[PDB]
Amino acid sequence: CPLMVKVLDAVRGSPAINVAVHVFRKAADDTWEPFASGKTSESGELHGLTTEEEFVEGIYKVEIDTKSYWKALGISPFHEHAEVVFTANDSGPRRYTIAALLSPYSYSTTAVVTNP
Amino acid sequence: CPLMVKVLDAVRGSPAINVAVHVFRKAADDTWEPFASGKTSESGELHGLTTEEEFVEGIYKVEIDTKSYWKALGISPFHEHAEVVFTANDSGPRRYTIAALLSPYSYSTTAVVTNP
Amino acid sequence: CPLMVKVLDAVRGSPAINVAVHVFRKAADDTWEPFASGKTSESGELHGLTTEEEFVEGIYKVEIDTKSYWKALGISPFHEHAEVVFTANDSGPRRYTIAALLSPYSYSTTAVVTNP
Amino acid sequence: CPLMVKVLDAVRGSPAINVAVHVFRKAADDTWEPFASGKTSESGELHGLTTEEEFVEGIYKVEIDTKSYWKALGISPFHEHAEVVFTANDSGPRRYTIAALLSPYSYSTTAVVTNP
Ligand SMILES: O=C(O)C(F)(F)C(F)(F)C(F)(F)C(F)(F)C(F)(F)C(F)(F)C(F)(F)F
Ligand SMILES: O=C(O)C(F)(F)C(F)(F)C(F)(F)C(F)(F)C(F)(F)C(F)(F)C(F)(F)F
Ligand code: NA
Ligand code: NA
Repeated sequence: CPLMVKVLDAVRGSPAINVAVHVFRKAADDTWEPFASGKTSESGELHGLTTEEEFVEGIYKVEIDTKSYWKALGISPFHEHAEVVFTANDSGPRRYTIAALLSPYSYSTTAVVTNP
Repeated sequence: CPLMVKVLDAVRGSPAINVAVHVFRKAADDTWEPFASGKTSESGELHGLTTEEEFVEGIYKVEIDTKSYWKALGISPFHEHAEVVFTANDSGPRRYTIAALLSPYSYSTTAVVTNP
Repeated sequence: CPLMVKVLDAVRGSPAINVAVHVFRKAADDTWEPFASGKTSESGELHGLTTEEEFVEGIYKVEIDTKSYWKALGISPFHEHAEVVFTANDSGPRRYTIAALLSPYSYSTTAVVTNP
Repeated sequence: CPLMVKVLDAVRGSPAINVAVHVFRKAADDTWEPFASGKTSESGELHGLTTEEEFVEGIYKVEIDTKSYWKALGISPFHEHAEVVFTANDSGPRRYTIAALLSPYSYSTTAVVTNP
């Protein structure tokens, strides 16, 4: 998969299920164009966002809707969302896993980048 | 001091010094309007961004220029920048500290919200 | 798998490969008895540490040999190891994933606990 | 102050107050000998653990009693405690800050090592 997102919940010790994720790509005019979106599964994973053909070079923003997640669980969190902004595929195609660990007042994120 | 930003470096075990930080406030048309900015000090801290009178309820974005930080140290980084997006809420404690811990492919951020 | 360990490298944006992991279990006399050990694979994962029969209730310590990992890469890190100490299976069998994200002067760890 | 410990709470967005912290030094027979201890203050900090004269090179372990902390707040935690194990090295900067960020199923820790 060229782009996968994985989200965990640090309060419950579980995957973070039904988290909305929106991906944007910076356009020539420097605006953020919608690129792909989806929801995490029961495993906390979101697959199928894009394809090798469509996932060209660019600056991408992965927005994880953490506030919506916490509020659906009846919790008032600090952040609106968790963002991950990065240049992709600038040395040719790579596979990216963007992982996030959520708490009500904190988040951590990391990337795993592999060459197929 | 209603808003302070603190940035640490997980590779060197040090404050992250001379990191550019930009704060934006979300406007009525949903655009991000410049609000305050500065560079972290030799302690990794950025004080004096705003005043109680200026820092009204609303949605704010703190952008930390991590890419330039890593490049000035000769290190190849993943992210363009780190973002922290949150709502200021008068009901909650009145001082906000936004802390971030930087690594080349990862960052962690937390909020410490307290009262005097 | 009743117990799995997954380790990532925040400097490289990769799995942390060939990381030694030692698991101990607290004995009746309050000493730490060796329980299982192994090394992470090319995916950063360590499977096969134990079995459902052997992984009884107890207090377990998962020691991840982070210093040995960094030193093998020619880096002088801060910590000797990363530890994770927890009571397991006290409400019946669970499956535990212990994840760690490594930097030279920092680490983060989380647990995912599921009921089979 | 050669050694300071700071503890934050990622659920409440606050310092972690009145957390017990024990520091041990590794002895010649590889056992852990009590070295210093205290409880974090209303700022989440524990100062005054040791002096320059007492804090010689060696391996130290900082145990943070996270389980009792979460229980006093009515929250079910995963870990027995959090540990930070490191070597003090006279070559490196002379002040050590050990920071930890707590969630029920996760913790992050970093070291900030600086000179006056
Ligand atoms: O030095 C401080 O006063 C501090 F703000 F507490 C801190 F040490 F920076 C910290 F916030 F604890 C921290 F180290 F940055 C952290 F542990 F919280 C972190 F690294 F986990 C995260 F990234 F969340 F800030
Ligand atoms: O299980 C996975 O494959 C995973 F979710 F991707 C993960 F490796 F666990 C992870 F999310 F990356 C993570 F490592 F657990 C993390 F994000 F939580 C972390 F790396 F930040 C921390 F340090 F917490 F482990
Ligand atoms: Na290129
Ligand atoms: Na029981």
